[PDB]
Amino acid sequence: MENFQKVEKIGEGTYGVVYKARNKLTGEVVALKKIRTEGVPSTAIREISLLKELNHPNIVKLLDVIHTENKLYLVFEFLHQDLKKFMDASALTGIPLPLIKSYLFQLLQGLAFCHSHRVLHRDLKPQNLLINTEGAIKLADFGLARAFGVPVRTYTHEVVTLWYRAPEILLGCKYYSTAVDIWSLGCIFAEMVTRRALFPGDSEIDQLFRIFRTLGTPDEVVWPGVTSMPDYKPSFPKWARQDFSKVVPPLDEDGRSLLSQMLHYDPNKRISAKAALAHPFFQDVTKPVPHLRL
Ligand SMILES: Nc1nc(NC2CCCCC2)sc1C(=O)c1cccnc1
Repeated sequence: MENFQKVEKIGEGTYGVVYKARNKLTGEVVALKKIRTEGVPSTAIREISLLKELNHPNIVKLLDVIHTENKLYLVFEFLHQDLKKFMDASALTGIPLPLIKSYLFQLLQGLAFCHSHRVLHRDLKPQNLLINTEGAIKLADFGLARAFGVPVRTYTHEVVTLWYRAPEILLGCKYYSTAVDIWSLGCIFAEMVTRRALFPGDSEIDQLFRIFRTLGTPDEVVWPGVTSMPDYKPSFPKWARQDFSKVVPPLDEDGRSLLSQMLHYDPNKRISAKAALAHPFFQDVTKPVPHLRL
């Protein structure tokens, strides 16, 4: 804008573009996101003003919300790296387990807070998880799937990642619960551990089937109500479940146990962020500093 000097493009979302920018005045360096319209639905404009009050050490702070000229600009505190780039940078050696554990622990604290305040993230992915030199990791880019309804995509079109999407969303459940964020985090935890996306689907059905091939095609026994889901088809192939020992080696039993609870098919059986924080896997959690090359 006129009060911000754009340093560079931080990212191109399907719904908005993100810039690293300096407040010509406060001298502060921030992440500026301009959102796409007739005047942007006020229904969200009030929903956004809510996230502004949602402050926690593991949630990227929303500093300012500026509504003007058909554009909505979200001003966020700036962090230097995201988890996707960090994992790519650590692919050769892998992120040390104590750091993986610290990150998972902090993200769960962030979610327990969001969830206790009736706020769902809805689109957790490594790219939306920001880290700094002090060992913190923060939830970013929350709601963008509840504002502009269900539009086409984006200008020149960009492929949305389905890899972290919960099965109930893929099966057409219209009402997401806090459980979809736990699922996404479980997928991310597995990914930090194996250094490979857990369910790299390239279509909604391929995403769903990759989940079924690994966790077994769900049925009424493991997921009461699943065969009544909107997009469920009796014709889905029936795959047996694989052993977690094979899915996230060499993760220890404490980790595999927590992961299995984060990946339960039934949203109602899936562990809550709060309960996950009490899992034995975090008995020896610490806060290591990552090796960040900026
Ligand atoms: N606060 C913040 N800092 C960023 N720094 C970036 C991180 C990657 C490397 C360059 C600096 S991105 C970002 C976001 O709020 C954000 C993130 C994803 C999607 N939409 C918004």
